[PDB]
Amino acid sequence: GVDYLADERKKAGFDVDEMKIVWAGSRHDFELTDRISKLVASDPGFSKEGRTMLPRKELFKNTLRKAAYAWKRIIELRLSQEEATMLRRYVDEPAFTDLHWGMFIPAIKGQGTDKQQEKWLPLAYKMQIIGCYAQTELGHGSNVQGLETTATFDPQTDEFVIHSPTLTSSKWWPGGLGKVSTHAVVYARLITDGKDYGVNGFIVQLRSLEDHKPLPGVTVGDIGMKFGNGAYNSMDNGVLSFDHVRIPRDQMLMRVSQVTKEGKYVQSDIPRQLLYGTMVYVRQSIVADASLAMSRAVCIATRYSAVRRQFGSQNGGQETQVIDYKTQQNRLFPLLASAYAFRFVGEWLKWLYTDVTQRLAANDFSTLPEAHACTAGLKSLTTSATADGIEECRKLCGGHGYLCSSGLPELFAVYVPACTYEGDNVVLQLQVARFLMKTISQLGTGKKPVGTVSYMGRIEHLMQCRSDVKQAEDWLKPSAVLEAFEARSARMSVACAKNLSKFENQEEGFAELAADLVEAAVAHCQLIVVSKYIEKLQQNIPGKGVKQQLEVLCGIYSLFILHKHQGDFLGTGYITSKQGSLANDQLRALYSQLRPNAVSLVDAFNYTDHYLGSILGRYDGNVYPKLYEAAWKDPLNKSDIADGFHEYIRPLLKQQ
Amino acid sequence: GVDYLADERKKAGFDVDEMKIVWAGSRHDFELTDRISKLVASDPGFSKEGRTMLPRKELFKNTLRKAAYAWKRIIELRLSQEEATMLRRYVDEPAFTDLHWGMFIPAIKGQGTDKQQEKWLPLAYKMQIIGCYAQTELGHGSNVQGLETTATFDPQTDEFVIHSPTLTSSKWWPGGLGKVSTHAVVYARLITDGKDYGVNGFIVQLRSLEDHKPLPGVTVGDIGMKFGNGAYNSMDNGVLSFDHVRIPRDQMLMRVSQVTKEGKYVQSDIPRQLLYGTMVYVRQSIVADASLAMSRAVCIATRYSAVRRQFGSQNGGQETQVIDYKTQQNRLFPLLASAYAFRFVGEWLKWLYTDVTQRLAANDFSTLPEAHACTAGLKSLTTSATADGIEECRKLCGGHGYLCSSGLPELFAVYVPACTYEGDNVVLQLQVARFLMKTISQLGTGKKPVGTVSYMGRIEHLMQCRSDVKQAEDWLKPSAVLEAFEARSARMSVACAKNLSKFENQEEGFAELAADLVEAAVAHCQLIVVSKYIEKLQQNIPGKGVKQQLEVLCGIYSLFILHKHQGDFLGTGYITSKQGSLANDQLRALYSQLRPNAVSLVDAFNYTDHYLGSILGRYDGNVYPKLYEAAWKDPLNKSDIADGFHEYIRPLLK
Ligand SMILES: Cc1cc2nc3c(=O)[nH]c(=O)nc-3n(C[C@H](O)[C@H](O)[C@H](O)COP(=O)(O)OP(=O)(O)OC[C@H]3O[C@@H](n4cnc5c(N)ncnc54)[C@H](O)[C@@H]3O)c2cc1C
Ligand SMILES: Cc1cc2nc3c(=O)[nH]c(=O)nc-3n(C[C@H](O)[C@H](O)[C@H](O)COP(=O)(O)OP(=O)(O)OC[C@H]3O[C@@H](n4cnc5c(N)ncnc54)[C@H](O)[C@@H]3O)c2cc1C
Repeated sequence: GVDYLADERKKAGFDVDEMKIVWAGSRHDFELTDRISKLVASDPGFSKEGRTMLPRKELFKNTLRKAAYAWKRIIELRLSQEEATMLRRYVDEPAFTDLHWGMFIPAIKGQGTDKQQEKWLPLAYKMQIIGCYAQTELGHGSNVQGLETTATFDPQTDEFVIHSPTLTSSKWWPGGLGKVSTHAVVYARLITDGKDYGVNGFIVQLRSLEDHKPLPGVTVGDIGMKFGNGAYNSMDNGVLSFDHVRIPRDQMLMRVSQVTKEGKYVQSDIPRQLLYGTMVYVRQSIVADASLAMSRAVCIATRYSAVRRQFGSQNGGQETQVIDYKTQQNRLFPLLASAYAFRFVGEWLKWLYTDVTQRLAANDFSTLPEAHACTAGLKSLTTSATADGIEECRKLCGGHGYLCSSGLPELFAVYVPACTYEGDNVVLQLQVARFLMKTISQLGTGKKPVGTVSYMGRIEHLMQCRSDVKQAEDWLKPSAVLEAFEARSARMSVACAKNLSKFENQEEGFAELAADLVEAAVAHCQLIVVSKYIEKLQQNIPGKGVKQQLEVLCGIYSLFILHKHQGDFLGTGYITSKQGSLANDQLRALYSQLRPNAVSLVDAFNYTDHYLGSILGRYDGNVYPKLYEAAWKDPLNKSDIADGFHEYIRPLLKQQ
Repeated sequence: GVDYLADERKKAGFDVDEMKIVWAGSRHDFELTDRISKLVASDPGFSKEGRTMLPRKELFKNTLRKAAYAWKRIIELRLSQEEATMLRRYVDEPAFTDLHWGMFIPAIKGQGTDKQQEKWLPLAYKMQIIGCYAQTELGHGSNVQGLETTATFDPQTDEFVIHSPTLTSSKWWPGGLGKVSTHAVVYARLITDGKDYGVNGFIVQLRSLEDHKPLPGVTVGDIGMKFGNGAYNSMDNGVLSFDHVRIPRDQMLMRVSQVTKEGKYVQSDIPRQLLYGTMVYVRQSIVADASLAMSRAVCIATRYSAVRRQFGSQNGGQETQVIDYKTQQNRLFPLLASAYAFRFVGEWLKWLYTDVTQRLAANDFSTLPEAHACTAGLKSLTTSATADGIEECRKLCGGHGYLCSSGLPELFAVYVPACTYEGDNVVLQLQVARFLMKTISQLGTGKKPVGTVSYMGRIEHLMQCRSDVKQAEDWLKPSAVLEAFEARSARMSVACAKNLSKFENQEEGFAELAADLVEAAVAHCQLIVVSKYIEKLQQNIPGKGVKQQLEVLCGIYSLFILHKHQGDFLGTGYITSKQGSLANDQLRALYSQLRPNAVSLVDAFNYTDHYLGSILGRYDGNVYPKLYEAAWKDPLNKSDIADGFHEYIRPLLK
């Protein structure tokens, strides 16, 4: 087996082994990714062969099998929980285990009392119970405060009654609930003392532990097929309705709020703000996965673009690899750039998480709004860019990209729910907006802004500066780009606050000015990404030519963005046409330098073929023969005559 | 029997029946769509229940049966060609019949001598053969001049020998090829008399008519599974490979090029320019289909946005329909304006086809390079926007949009190939760019330009003019928007062209400025759309409030694009910030007007629930109970214990 990309690899002008380390985040991280990776990859029992053609029932049985087998490797190899996270990542199949570890345990941890965690967590850690997280209902997803499921305390019996008063209050979506889960944390409105104390979490057992039949009064099942072959279809997303299901009182999560023997709401010390610590963690984790999906898609389109030649024969010559084209470059390299950018904004959130929970331990709350907005904005930004980027990578692969065996169709189907869970992307950006608008109106009060909105403390200036770019290369110097993003955002937010303040009723004004508020929120998020990329570049970072390439990636991301939203900077006045053109010319230059390195830079993600499952992105570039061999395995190819043909088509050929 | 959307219907400020007419295109068009669609929709044999969950063997079987049942009704009802195309559209199921009618017949027709169309077309017209169109190879899609499949004439035997020299010469993608077609038009390099004469089409029998087994030399099958549940997996896209298959001399389509007994090449002396069939008609068709897909998505998402409520309870009241939100509006309404806009260009394209086939049949080839780019650029534009709006429409439906049974996942998976077949979108827009660059660099002559580039007969003016919008409503006036877009296109092209003349060789320069060129191409295309819209509004349009509703959508479309590409209006100097904002304020106002009509505007597409196959988009707005009943039909709900459980999960628990 030759490496048909050995020539593209040679052309690299940096140390891939160190790039690997940068992508991974640390030597520890890389060591762990690499060993768990290859260990998932070279094990018969984790094969994805055939997965896309299974009917839902065998797909699902097959998920269960892999789910069990993986648990068994976690045990037999004494992997830590960190390691087990990795192991499941590389198995690469949505399944209940994702929610049990991913949401059910974190909910108990964050919201159960000391006692509650002692009781429920050992069970969940050994999977003597399997739990999911039931919040969304038919009729409520984003608006959590409006859920209809009720939990009504019963003083006569020391139980809550969980009830679904209506069809639409039915739970709908929660993964692992359809078929697998034995228990759920069920969010419902607490009704006690004939008053509504709002939404809380209840640990409700859904099925008998002996035979897995649903308990009395509980109705549970799966909701239906979702988008794509395989994808989330291996996940049992559930509908769940309750008919006065009775639960003991100490099954309410009582960390923050509790209910006495007699009813009556009570509140502990231990601040409800403690929970904002878990926002940051989850959002971080989701931004991390954005860099993961973007990197997988970019890795396939890139390798495919180096191998795919089309046009540009010159006399008898080989045709031009499509990656040599500047239009292929203009759609592809910003996505590459984005994977490294979102990778780094990912690390910066790791830090932001440590900072917030350092402050949470001093009962320091001055930093929380900013932390919340910063994470909402970043989750939104990165999950759109990524969803849009994977469709773009498919398109960049031309017709072959439409084939399941290319890897991109699944990767898009699986990825896209990111845009709606743990916050609708657009709904999160109106939150970002409100906070910027808030941050602007507190200036009058003399309240000086911090973290990621510390730039808004310098508006007088940002309102009136002009870029001073004289040559394309100046767009390379960080202070030029950073200021350019700061100005844009300040100006856009200012323009919103001015526009907004003409409304007597502020709620009216948020409604009417929503589209622009979002446009402002986007600009701010973009600024966070760029400014963190620049911050990253001031770290050391070993390995020959590594930093240098990462600078190239920086420029591309921020200048791609600058061109896309070019009106934003020309509006306000911050840059002139010539200057916009100079940025355009420098992005063009940057594409030409990235070119030799694209394949090496996606080689840096260190993915196996098993994990990638793309014939178009095979490491060795042996694409076409693989696609040919692959077609000869579709069900239709079992014979030269399709079932149906003699019955329906033959008669008509001859007429009958 | 209750319509949850009546309160929205009653808010209409226009005659829906007459908007229906407009959408369809004429009372004749309308009476025809309406009768054939109810026909399909109300016939159990065209049901789509359960499709999406079928394994592939069974989905294919069921395709073959629908196809045959379709042919049986076309015949029993004495349907014409136009009605038959209609019927096949409302069956809503990609199938071989679509290449046979859509590409095999029109290629013979187009590229064959009269003598040849006389022996083949009757055969294909009664479906006594089943043809597909085999151009694309593993290694060559866009680049038709580099297909590797060869066609060597054997003088010693009066035959061409069609051969697949290499694995990557394998024919790959043609639908109807993989299992059903008995013949193909196979495109191959003509090797004759020792010289290579480029691509040509050859009628080749793929399979024994008596028993359907492949003929000696031929290798065919399906290529595998494609994006999305159902969608195109009901189509057998093929791979076909040849070991020197033999074929009579009269199976080369000998209309434009001929080959004589003794070998050797003669040309008909009948201008290969006649192939507007090959372009304007087909691209016309893809553009029409873009409006068709955009309108389905926008229809599901408008209805769903008027049913779904979330937030906005003030004192324990009802939550706000999401359709009242400015962000929903700004994501949804330009999509709705686009369907109407792309619908109207599509009309204008019929005109162009009739104008071009009048001219071609006559003696005038001059209008032709314009007709070519114009249509290329529109295929590109409308398909890109449509594939985007469909994904955007799914996002508009929130979590519920992720379910197959919202209708949207399929609609996206089956539409999106449009961006790649008959011309890759960016490749197509690189061609508009050449034509524009050509149109400039020719101006210094004398011979002023025409059609969709006559605006470049006035570059001098548009190189210097500047907007005089003094308030928001000014952007309503047709002259301001047109001039806004002509100024924009003219400037971008001039800038590209100026930038390019700086190169020693034009090819290197073209390679290098490619993104700026495409960017300029898209601008030229937006102008076309916008200006055909304006012209549409010069027409008699009957019915109360129809024309105003259309004016509103027209503004929406132009100003949404205006805001999105505001850099291009601002940077060239055309407008000032204030004017820019004024454009943004007017767009708001427009959303607010469109609001009460949004649901009636999509009612005017007149789609049945059967066609639309979306619970979220049900005419009657009864969404949630219907989702809930759908869930129970999934095979996982066939019992309470999943297969898998006791074998794998029970021991893990205990
Ligand atoms: C694959 C998948 C897995 C999931 N798994 C789980 C799970 O395990 N547990 C669980 O509890 N849930 C789960 N969910 C539910 C999910 O977490 C989200 O809560 C759900 O997708 C929220 O979407 P929605 O339908 O309510 O969007 P909506 O909020 O109803 O939004 C609908 C549309 O209206 C717009 N809109 C809504 N509000 C506003 C506003 N105020 N202003 C402007 N526009 C607005 C939105 O932008 C969107 O366009 C899952 C969902 C999916 C898709
Ligand atoms: C569903 C489907 C059905 C099809 N059915 C048929 C059929 O029935 N019959 C048939 O003959 N064919 C068929 N095809 C083939 C199809 O019509 C196209 O011709 C083919 O998909 C063209 O794309 P490609 O794969 O050649 O992309 P390529 O041209 O290889 O492009 C790959 C990438 O390279 C880029 N690129 C290529 N050239 C340039 C350039 N010069 N400048 C800048 N960028 C460039 C493209 O933009 C794209 O990003 C079908 C394809 C699909 C997806």
